Amino acid sequence: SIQAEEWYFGKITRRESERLLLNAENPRGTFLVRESETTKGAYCLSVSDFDNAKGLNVKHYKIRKLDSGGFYITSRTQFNSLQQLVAYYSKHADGLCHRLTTVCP
Ligand SMILES: O=P(O)(O)Oc1cccc2c1NCCC2
Repeated sequence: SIQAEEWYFGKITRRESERLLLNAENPRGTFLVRESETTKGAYCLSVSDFDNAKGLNVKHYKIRKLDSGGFYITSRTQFNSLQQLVAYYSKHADGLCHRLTTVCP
């Protein structure tokens, strides 16, 4: 159950996810997973980033779920579960702003 994962924040808004992540103590890749505000059946992975251009900022990626039972951000790289998707992105940045590092405090 995705609801038992400490990185799953359930039904919080995008603005609230930004408030939690825009903390100067958060290193790049600090993240959380929440329900999408407008897309029924999709989740959003919210991730903190940092560069000298923008400083501290937050990106949101849509995690799609297939009825066949697969989870993915890009259809070319799918996973059997949200847990496996999170594990994969903690090691590969691929197209994300940064690899996932720490669960949002
Ligand atoms: O849940 P939100 O606020 O991040 O709003 C969205 C609704 C649906 C999809 C997405 C949202 N924000 C941009 C990225 C994808």
